[PDB]
Amino acid sequence: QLPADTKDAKPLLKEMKRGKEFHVIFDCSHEMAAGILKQALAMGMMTEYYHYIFTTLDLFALDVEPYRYSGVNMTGFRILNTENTQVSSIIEKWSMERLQA
Amino acid sequence: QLPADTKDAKPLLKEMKRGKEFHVIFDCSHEMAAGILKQALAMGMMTEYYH
Repeated sequence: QLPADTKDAKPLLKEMKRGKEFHVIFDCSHEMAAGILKQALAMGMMTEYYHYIFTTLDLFALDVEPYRYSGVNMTGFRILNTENTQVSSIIEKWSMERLQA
Repeated sequence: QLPADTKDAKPLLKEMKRGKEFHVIFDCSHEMAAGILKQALAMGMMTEYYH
């Protein structure tokens, strides 16, 4: 379990490195899924050994630039049908409604 | 040798990961020593194996 009060998972991820746990299933929101990976990159846990399955359906909204060349095995689902031209046109119109954010 | 023109050592560090080279002696300045480590953290080479 992630810690309740703080948002620093260094005491959790150090117990996961020491116990040799290379296969992790995170049950988080995507606001906290980006928070663990910056605390898993500050530790030595973004290697080619680790596999991360994420329960959330908003993995596609992560800004994964630094984890892209590491060779990490991030996996997850997506229900948002971003392949259709008609569906992708509505999402482009959604970005033209959130200018002040 | 680090690349001359660019300051992106991704084609160098990928050949060092693939060749299993865990013991590296950098001959750099400290302005470029900080530049390699951000390009060694973007790859999976800041582990407990590397010296």
